[PDB]
Amino acid sequence: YALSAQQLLNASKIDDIDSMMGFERYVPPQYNGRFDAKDIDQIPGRVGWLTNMHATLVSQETNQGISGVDFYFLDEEGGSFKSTVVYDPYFFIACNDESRVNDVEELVKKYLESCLKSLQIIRKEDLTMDNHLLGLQKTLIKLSFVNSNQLFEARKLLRPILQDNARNIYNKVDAKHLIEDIREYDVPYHVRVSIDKDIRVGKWYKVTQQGFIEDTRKIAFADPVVMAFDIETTKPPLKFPDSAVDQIMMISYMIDGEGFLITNREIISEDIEDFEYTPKPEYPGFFTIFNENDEVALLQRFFEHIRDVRPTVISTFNGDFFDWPFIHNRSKIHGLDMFDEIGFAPDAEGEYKSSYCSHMDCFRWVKRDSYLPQGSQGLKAVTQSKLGYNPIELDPELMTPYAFEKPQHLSEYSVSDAVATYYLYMKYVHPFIFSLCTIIPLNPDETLRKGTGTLCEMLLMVQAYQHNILLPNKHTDPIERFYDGHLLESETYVGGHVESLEAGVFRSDLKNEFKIDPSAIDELLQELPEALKFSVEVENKSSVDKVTNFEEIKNQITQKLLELKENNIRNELPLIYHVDVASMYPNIMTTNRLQPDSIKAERDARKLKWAWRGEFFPSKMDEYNMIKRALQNETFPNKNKFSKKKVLTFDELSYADQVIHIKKRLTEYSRKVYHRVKVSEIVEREAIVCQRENPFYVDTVKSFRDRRYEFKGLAKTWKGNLSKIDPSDKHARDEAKKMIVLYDSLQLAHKVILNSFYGYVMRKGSRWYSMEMAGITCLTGATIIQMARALVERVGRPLELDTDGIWCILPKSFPETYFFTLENGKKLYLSYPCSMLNYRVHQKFTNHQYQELKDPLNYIYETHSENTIFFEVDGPYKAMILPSSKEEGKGIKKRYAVFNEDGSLAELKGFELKRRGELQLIKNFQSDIFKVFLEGDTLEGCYSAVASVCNRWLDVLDSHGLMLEDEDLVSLICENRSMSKTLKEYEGQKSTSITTARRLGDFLGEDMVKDKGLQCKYIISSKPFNAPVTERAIPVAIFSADIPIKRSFLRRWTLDPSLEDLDIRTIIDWGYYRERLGSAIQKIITIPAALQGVSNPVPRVEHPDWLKRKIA
DNA sequence: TCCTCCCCTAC
DNA sequence: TAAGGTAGGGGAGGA
Ligand SMILES: Nc1ccn([C@H]2C[C@H](O)[C@@H](COP(=O)(O)OP(=O)(O)OP(=O)(O)O)O2)c(=O)n1
Ligand SMILES: [Ca+2]
Ligand SMILES: [Ca+2]
Ligand SMILES: [Ca+2]
Ligand SMILES: [Ca+2]
Ligand code: NA
Repeated sequence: YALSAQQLLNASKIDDIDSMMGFERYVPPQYNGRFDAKDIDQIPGRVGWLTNMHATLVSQETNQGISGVDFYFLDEEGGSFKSTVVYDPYFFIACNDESRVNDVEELVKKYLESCLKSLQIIRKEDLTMDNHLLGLQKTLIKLSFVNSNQLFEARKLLRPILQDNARNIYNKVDAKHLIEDIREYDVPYHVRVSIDKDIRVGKWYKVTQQGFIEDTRKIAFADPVVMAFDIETTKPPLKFPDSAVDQIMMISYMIDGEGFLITNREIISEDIEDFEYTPKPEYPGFFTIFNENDEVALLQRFFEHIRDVRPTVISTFNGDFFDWPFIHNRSKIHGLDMFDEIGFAPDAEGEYKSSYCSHMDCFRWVKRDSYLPQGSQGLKAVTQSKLGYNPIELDPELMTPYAFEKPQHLSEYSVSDAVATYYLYMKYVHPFIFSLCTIIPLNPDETLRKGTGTLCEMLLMVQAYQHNILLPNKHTDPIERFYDGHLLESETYVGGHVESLEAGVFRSDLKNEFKIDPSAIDELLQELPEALKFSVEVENKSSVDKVTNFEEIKNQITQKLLELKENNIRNELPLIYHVDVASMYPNIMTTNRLQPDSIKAERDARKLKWAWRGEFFPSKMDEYNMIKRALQNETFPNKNKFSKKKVLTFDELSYADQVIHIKKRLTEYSRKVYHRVKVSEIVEREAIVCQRENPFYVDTVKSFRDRRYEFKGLAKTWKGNLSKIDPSDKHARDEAKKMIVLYDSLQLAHKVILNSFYGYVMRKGSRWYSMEMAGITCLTGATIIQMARALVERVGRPLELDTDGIWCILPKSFPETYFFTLENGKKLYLSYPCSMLNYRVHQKFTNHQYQELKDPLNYIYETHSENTIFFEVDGPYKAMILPSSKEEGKGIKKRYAVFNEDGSLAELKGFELKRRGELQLIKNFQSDIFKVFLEGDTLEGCYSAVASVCNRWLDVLDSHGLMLEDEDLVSLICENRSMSKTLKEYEGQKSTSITTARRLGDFLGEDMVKDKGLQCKYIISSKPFNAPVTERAIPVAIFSADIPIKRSFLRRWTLDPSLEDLDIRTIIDWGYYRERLGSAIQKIITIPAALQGVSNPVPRVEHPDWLKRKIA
């Protein structure tokens, strides 16, 4: 009430912004006809490309706003407009008693009186309901409203009634007790409109008086006006900038391929000149300069320029977190209004959004969709990886000084950030997101930023809606859970399977010893015919009938196999192969028809197992019960500072908070008495997957899988292509290489979303929660990969295994690739080691119970066999190096290096080199070391070459760093560690990051550690002696402080007052670093060297005793 | 020697 | 207030 006044004032303000920027609210010509989408052209109205959409309140051309959505269009004529749909918000009440429905209808029609606009009886399929497969629907009351405000009040009015639900004791029930639950009450409005109306951003539409008519003719988006900007500010030495005090010394940016720079000459010592920055032909960048007087000349110039070009997309890089908020503040102090200026402002999440223009923050794409590791999510590494060139770097601390000192080069660097950001946006973020919008009921701002789980839920809501299925409410996690009287600390299911089986060096040129099992060779022979058939019909989708050389090929293989049976002990060059199941979990789901609503609790079939794993306290109910009364006797603080009541009973805390104390009180009691905090126990469990249920969920997974397989296909064609034709150099292909990066990126950017269909069943607030399904997917996978390993174990050596992949060696004698010939001359490709696995998967893991609706009207189901699980193969490779543990008998999982034959790095997994932070010495040393495994011409020769490098590095550290320039040394010895939260939120915890952060607070001021995500860069020191490692962490920033400053703290931290030497060398605990460098040499070189019968190739690093002992 | 925390990778 | 999952390496503390 009365707050519609607000939004209509605001909605109105937006309407003026939209008009300023070129979106006049357009209304289609009146027409009362019966148009056929066939004849769209005949119909009066405007054709536009939908580029955006937002919820707004609208004035009646009582007196309260009407809710609707503004849809932002670009038209075929290079213009823009916005059209508005209105649509009453709604949600449902569901009831226990089907019979008394009109009863409740009358109650609420009056009880809600004040806010209700309409009311109605509708029917939706509820999968929670018995025999809905026979056609039975749940009956609901559709509650509609004039605006979302009114809808919220209705919820407020039913809150009471709902909780209450959940006289003459010697005893026609009241209409209140029948209201069991409301439904679809938390669907965001604009989503509600996009789904029901079936409108998507990114699609073409003719706006007519009937509604939006999709023009399926138009292929290709329209070309919005894209601007990308990056700002540079003044920093203090060693500190973060402050919008409070510091100035925007420049603002570089691009607009449809044309650079601009805006300098603030109150900082820039000279009028900068127009210049060309063009990292590559594909990326031309000529800039124009707007040297401006002070801060505000630049600001206003910026805004004027936005207004001028009217951009629908403004892109940045972490602009939400830094760039925008800066600008905003510098705008206020200069007394400008940014909202009035260009119509941008922060939303409820502190993120900066406009109405007419999307703010595409590329960092969001990198974080979520790039599949890059966090250590490579900076604009430089992103640029290197995704753009293929080396961006300009500049030490942050020099950016201010160079403003005066070397201005033009500072300006050169700034345009680089923009060129990167702009072409990263246009080449990756733009197509991906906007295409994503064509299937997801979100606008670009949201399609870029929502969790992938949320992207999945949206898709599933469409699918459920269009099938007339009623949405389950969001799941809420339970307060506490028990197992055998024990309070469960945590519980889950056993995930994927991971094995480290062999360490060492493996090269296509160094023979390896094989111990083949003739038995296994037998089986492959007996299977061969049916397997070869499988490859043709299934893997390639043909018939053996059209096959020319099915028989030649069968013996080529057979000969080699037989040879291996007799000659089963051999010694030859290895084929270094990798096999990996394509979209494993999604295909396990779609194969077994796994979906949350198919898991029935005995009522009311495919039995599949999973493995539950609980982590519980050793204590029991009595001890649990005992602990509570003790806790009932205490006081706690009132969380809600909106009350003057400061002290709270235990029973007054939420059940939620209660359980926290109980846990932390019971954890200690457990410790003293039992005397462990957790017990873990694994229980095999079984579940029933009904095979006839509405497959709307699993169908959605299938649709999105197929969407990714295509990208995965042609990205294999261009990999396919490259290898032959364009590998002849000279060439500007190069282009083939550029296709692959772009497709593998698209297929990869789908990968996390796809696999989130699996994770979604486990997410908080999931509408489709099922732990059973998630467990079943994982146990099936574990079973499949262990079957594969067991086979390879017998015809080669598996080196490492993770969830759905095996790295292995096979003997060169093992049959590999062949081609089937057709009557048509076309050739079908076969990789026997792959297809040999796949035939076996399908023999054992096929779903023979898969059912489907052939006849919906007659409810007739047909049964058939489903299986879409396939290993695919890559390689063979030139080399794979695998680390080994320091602890005996244990290995290292999820770490290795693989090299192509052309000598390039195929894959680096897991190592510190790739990780964010870590000790830089180790990163560099690892960078150095791996390629050296490609040398020597014997095994021990290989370790020889690799040791030499080890020794140069040991030297540097034994040498106490005397060999190293000061600027180089300070780089190598740094360790960078990200604090995930803020220092304060760690209280009672000891870490090198904490200490460093602490000290970085005093040296520079608590303004340094205010925010989250602080990068603590530190060294270890010898002094104070004896002090635990977490105590000797020193902020590298000190050695850049002016001397008097460095003294006090060095003195303060070293805990020795006398000291007056300030060389970083005097400080460093070299014994620390020699040792961390030694552990790496051990795991990566010497200990793997051992396991292959090679004496310690780096004797300056001594074996572990246990490994010495094993020597004898 | 083991567990536990945290960050960040691998699936 | 919005929010996919589990398995693992390894540094560092302490039971
Ligand atoms: N971000 C990820 C990566 C993987 N997985 C789970 C589900 C995957 O199916 C399984 C296998 O990992 P892959 O990396 O092998 O994933 P796919 O098999 O799904 O991908 P590809 O088609 O590249 O083989 O692990 C996951 O849940 N989330
Ligand atoms: Ca920036
Ligand atoms: Ca896979
Ligand atoms: Ca894999
Ligand atoms: Ca671990
Ligand atoms: Na390692």
